[PDB]
Order: sequence, then structure tokens, then C-alpha cells
Amino acid sequence: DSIDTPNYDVQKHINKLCGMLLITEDANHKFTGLIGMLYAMSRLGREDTIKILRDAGYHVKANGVDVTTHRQDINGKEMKFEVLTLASLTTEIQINIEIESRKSYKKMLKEMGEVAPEYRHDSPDCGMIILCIAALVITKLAAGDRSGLTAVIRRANNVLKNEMKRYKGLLPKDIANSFYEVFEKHPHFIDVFVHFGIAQSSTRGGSRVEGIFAGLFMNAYGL
Ligand SMILES: O=C(O)c1cc(C(=O)O)n(Cc2ccc(Cl)cc2Cl)n1
Repeated sequence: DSIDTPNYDVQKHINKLCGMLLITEDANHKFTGLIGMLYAMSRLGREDTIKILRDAGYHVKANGVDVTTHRQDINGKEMKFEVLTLASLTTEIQINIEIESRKSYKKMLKEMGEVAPEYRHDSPDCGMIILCIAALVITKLAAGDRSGLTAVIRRANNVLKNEMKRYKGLLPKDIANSFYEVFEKHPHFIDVFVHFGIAQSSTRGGSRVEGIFAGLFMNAYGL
């Protein structure tokens, strides 16, 4: 009955996984709530994550998260994939996210030639774009609402219009549903998210998305 506790070392990998979903046309966001939450934990670090859970009364069986190279056959030819050792997310699911993302990337090349940095799966702000949706869901959880989904989509289409222009897979309805699902199924993620947001919103300036997140997070307490 383990909880994966990713450390700072797999932060870049989790951001890239977020970015792979963000470039996927009609992406399956079933795992985005979990992946976003894994990104938040990698930003907090393993030590602070275990501290948060233990202090909150949750008894945690910590699973170490490392990057492994998994060799698997796709269309007759053997391919190498970098995956995370996660008890909550199978090797198969991770590899299929990379496969679907690579199909959307080839379609992009065919449409516009080589892709600008801000349109790629490895843009440094992908994890934070996902956590912006989490910040909107947390507000609706706070306000007492349950059928707050309609307002999440509507607020998201306004606040994240530049990012939605950059990413075909930024689908607020599906992503909000995935976070609602993870916060109700795993309430310990609410404590992790709140500690992440308090710590993030301390870091002054930086990136446009980091600023959008800090603003969205600050709102959950009256703004
Ligand atoms: O020249 C590049 O940087 C490059 C090449 C490719 C590709 O061939 O899919 N891609 C996309 C890509 C690479 C790696 C992974 Cl893990 C996922 C995706 Cl979508 N980027």
C-alpha cells in the first residue's frame, strides 16, 4: 500500500511527461491528476513530502523513484524508453504516453517544420501549466461546491488562453476531472498540493506560468 515519493532528481523527467500529454491531440488525461501531483512532490522533494504526510497523520510506505531504460517492441522493432519506477503508474502507461506524444509531434513537424521551444513537450513550464488546473480545482473544493466543473473550464479558457494556443492537449475539462478524481480518491494529495503552493508562491518572479500559478493559488484564500 505504497505512496511514490519522487525526489528533485526526477523533476525534469516528470515535467517532460506533463509536456508529452500537453502536445498530444485529444490526449487521454486519466493519469494527469496523478502526474501533476508527482511533479508537485518532485518540486517539494522526497524529504519534505514524507514530512508533510507523516505530520498530517498519514502513515506512508515510501517508494523510491528512479529513471530506468525499458526496452520494448513497437511495430516489429525494439525501442528504448526512459521510464520512472512508480507503483502508481505502470511502465506500459508511461510508454504509451510517449508513443501518442511522438505521433502528435510528427504531425506538428509536417504542419509547421521544426517546433519552437515553447511548443515542445520539454518546455520548462509544462508541469506548472498542469498545476494551474489543480489550483482552479482546489478553489472549487474550498468554496464548498461539487458541480464546479462548468466554472473550472470557463475560468481556465480565459486565464490559460496563451498556454492553450501553445498546447493542443491542454483540455481544461479532462484535466479538471482528473484532479477532482485524484483529490477525492487520494485526499493526502490535497495536503501535498497546499504545501507545494505555499512554498512556490514565495519564489518571486521567474516565468509567466509560475506567476499565473501564484496568482491562482493566492485566490484560494480570498482575492
Ligand atoms: O529533435 C528532437 O528534439 C525531437 C525528436 C523527436 C521525435 O523524433 O519524436 N522529438 C519528440 C520527442 C522526443 C522524445 C520524447 Cl521522450 C518524446 C517526444 Cl514527443 N523531439
